[PDB]
Amino acid sequence: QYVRIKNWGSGEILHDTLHHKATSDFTCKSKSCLGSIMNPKSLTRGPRDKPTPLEELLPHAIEFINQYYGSFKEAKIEEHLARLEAVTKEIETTGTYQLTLDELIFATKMAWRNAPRCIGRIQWSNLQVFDARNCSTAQEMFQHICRHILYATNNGNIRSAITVFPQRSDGKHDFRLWNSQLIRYAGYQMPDGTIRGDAATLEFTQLCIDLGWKPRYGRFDVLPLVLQADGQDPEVFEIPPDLVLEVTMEHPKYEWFQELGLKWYALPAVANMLLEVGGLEFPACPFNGWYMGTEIGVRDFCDTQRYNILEEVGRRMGLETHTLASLWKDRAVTEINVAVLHSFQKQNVTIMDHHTASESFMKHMQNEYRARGGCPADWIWLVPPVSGSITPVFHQEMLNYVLSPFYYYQIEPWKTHIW
Amino acid sequence: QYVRIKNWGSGEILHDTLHHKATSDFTCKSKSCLGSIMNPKSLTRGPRDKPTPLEELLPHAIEFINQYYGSFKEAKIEEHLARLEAVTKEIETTGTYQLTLDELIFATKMAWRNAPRCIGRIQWSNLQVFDARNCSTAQEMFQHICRHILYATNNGNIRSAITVFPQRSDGKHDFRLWNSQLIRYAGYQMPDGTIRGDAATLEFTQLCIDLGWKPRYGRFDVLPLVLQADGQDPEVFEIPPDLVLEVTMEHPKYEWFQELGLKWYALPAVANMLLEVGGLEFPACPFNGWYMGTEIGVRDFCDTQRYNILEEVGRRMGLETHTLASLWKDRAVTEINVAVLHSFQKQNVTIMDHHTASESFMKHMQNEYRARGGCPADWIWLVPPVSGSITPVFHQEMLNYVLSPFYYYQIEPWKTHIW
Ligand code: HEM
Ligand code: HEM
Ligand SMILES: C[C@H](O)[C@H](O)[C@H]1CNc2nc(N)[nH]c(=O)c2N1
Ligand SMILES: C[C@H](O)[C@H](O)[C@H]1CNc2nc(N)[nH]c(=O)c2N1
Ligand SMILES: CC(=N)NCc1cccc(CN)c1
Ligand SMILES: CC(=N)NCc1cccc(CN)c1
Ligand SMILES: [Zn+2]
Repeated sequence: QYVRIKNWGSGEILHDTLHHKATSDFTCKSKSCLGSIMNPKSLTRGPRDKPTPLEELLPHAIEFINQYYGSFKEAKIEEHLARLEAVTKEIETTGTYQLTLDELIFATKMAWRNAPRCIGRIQWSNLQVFDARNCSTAQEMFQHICRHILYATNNGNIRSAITVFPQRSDGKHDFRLWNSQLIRYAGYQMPDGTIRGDAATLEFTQLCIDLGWKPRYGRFDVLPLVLQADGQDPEVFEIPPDLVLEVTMEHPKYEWFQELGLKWYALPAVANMLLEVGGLEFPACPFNGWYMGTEIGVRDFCDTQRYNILEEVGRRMGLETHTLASLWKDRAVTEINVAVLHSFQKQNVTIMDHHTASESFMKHMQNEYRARGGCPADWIWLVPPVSGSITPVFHQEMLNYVLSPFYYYQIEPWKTHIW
Repeated sequence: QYVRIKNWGSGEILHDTLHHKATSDFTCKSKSCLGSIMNPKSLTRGPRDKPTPLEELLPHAIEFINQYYGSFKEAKIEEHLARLEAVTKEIETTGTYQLTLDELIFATKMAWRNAPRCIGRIQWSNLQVFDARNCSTAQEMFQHICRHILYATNNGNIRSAITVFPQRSDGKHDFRLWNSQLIRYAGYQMPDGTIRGDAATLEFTQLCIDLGWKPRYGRFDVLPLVLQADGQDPEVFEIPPDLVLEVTMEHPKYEWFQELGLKWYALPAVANMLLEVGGLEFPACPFNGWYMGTEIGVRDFCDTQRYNILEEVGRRMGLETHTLASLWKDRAVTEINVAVLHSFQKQNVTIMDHHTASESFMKHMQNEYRARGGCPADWIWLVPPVSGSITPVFHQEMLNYVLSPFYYYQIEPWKTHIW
């Protein structure tokens, strides 16, 4: 039966029944709890060597088709049963099946809808889908991605979108983007042991250099796209600079902020996740939404392991940078968050502060419970990296479970790749 | 075997083997994750009607005795085996057993050490234990508690301490403190629907009033102690005002802060938890440590469901209180945190900011892994209510499991009490 869930802020109670559809086992054991693990196996969908067994696929495929046709207001039994039949025949005769464009569209929005770590799921229905299932080469990939970047960026007025490339067949011809994000900065380890740029991309930057890319050695050097089509080796493509919109950071009071020389790309596009639907797997389906301040202000700029700009901004504010209990870190990070939001608005690039994001997610969560009695939600990821208890999601209890469709992680392609 | 755990901040890896000793099942299922549940059953140890079965007790008792004697540098096999024998005989002849003072001391520090939601466990070894196992009446309880409060408060220089009252026998004569905390403010619902004081204590305040306590109707009215000795009904005792040390809040710049009329008790003492050790249960064992800024500054003052002073301090700062994206909440809460720390230091009352607390916990966690290969830790509770990613614990992966000794929650005494 349902699991009782409470919001200590409003005292409200919800009954989650949706979790009953969860699939395999999650992270945390039966007696241990592995909830703060970023990459648990229950969240990763690795490579394959052979096709998915008919016995497994068919059952899932039927399930999905039933889910799709079930989503309609006033059904279409005939079309429904018809579809189930066609899919069965297709698997018997081909060994797999093709989703109708409409079902793919439905599949991508549902998987988004079922992303427990996404705070912007209130937009799950507003998503542009580019069907690249016909793609054959890396060159065509690069072309599609470019269309995507251009469509999504929309001159600052960001639009959510996803590009679906060929589904995995035998797992021996997988289409993959070796990049973590469509657009990202490179990390160079200078001779003197000093890291320059985005430390998070040190290994990947090396990979690109290894694949022949010319390293410019700058704090903000956009990395090349490394595409892998039909199981083939990867090819490196520079991304047209005109296509990459960036926001230069500047604070509305501390005019010395510009003197830090900060900027960040406007498009947050995930490139390496796998889309699973009806037994089908899409190892290459780059998607994007718009930024939430804290991602850049808090994590990207202040993470000790990223650009780590917190002490500098601290000193530039003349704070007791050496008296930890002075709470200078609290003062600094907040101003850096104001610079990010302010600088994005100034330049007309869509962005949303964390307080507002949190509010909408609660609204969404309520709709999800009224709509289907549940909302897979990972509290650890949904609560903003700053102002935790000051946002309402912090006070909301939640259940995290893997449904289907879903967006899984994958093993880094350079590890599992036969050159 | 061990579970690999990583700290994304340092990239460091740890191997947790300690979880192997975990007992029953935790919160999160096999496929679902109930990690953000405050009161899961796996964390509560309710009432009993009969004694604990010999078959269960003996096994646990032996386990504990083995753990105790095992903790020594260069053992005492003779004393050890001797002790195991005496305890066995004692259970056979009495139906339970008594812990030596030393074992109780060891038991209380271990249970603290095994508290997954405690960020100050680096102090687990520094804890004063007051043995009240001989207590017979409520009056004697009240006396002990008073000694505790006086000892712990130590004129501002707070000292960690715990008072252990009689262990549960048949569960029909349980010693219980009906209070959530030794010292806490009352919550009154004014006629016009307006809450006054601490909203979190509305129900309990009513209970005290029902039991005859005279309601003064103020924002900061210290609640009476409601003691229950040997299964008897509860009796209400006013706490000697001289014994309750309080800090009046004031900001080191915004002199208008004093005009808010804020203060808070200096002693954070948990009163309603149950201590479990060697099959034994102690339903009444009030303990205390010292405050961590955010508890008061962030949660108590800013929780919408507590004193909710965030918009007031916002306006008093002349912030865009109506433009959520202005991040005024971020500015306000921080100043309220500075007032708390500043006001505590000013008056010489021990307190620790969250950044410093977080740092020490990491140090402790490292010691715990080197010492015993593990540290039961609940990430959701250990990460401060503000400046999440700015503190190192946010970036540390951790496993949460219930070991023994342990401090369990209990069912509210007024629900399970035969008057
Ligand atoms: C339109 C507004 C959107 C906003 C503001 C938003 C915001 C967020 C944030 C803050 C995160 C956390 C990222 C991190 O901390 O590294 C996240 C994660 C995620 N979002 Fe969204 N999102 C949006 C759109 C999308 C879209 C369109 C999709 C997919 C179709 C999506 C799928 C996900 C997934 C799967 C994650 C998990 C990423 C991971 O596990 O690494 N999001 N989102
Ligand atoms: C000496 C310094 C100490 C500090 C700074 C400290 C700090 C904390 C904090 C911040 C919490 C979270 C409370 C909340 O958010 O409601 C907590 C919880 C807890 N602490 Fe500590 N603590 C200390 C000492 C103690 C002592 C001495 C014990 C026991 C002997 C203890 C046992 C626990 C337990 C069991 C919890 C869980 C409370 C619950 O689940 O409601 N702590 N502590
Ligand atoms: C160890 C811990 O799981 C890890 O640091 C998590 C915490 N919460 C997070 N939340 C979001 N949105 N993004 C992250 O990368 C993380 N990191
Ligand atoms: C719903 C959620 O579990 C709840 O709000 C938790 C989150 N983390 C917490 N952390 C601490 N220290 N104290 C709390 O009361 C909470 N509340
Ligand atoms: C769409 C959005 N706002 N953010 C999702 C996201 C962007 C960049 C990196 C990561 C890390 N997985 C997630
Ligand atoms: C000892 C310490 N610093 N804090 C523990 C604590 C104090 C008051 C209330 C609660 C809520 N369970 C916990
Ligand atoms: Zn869990």
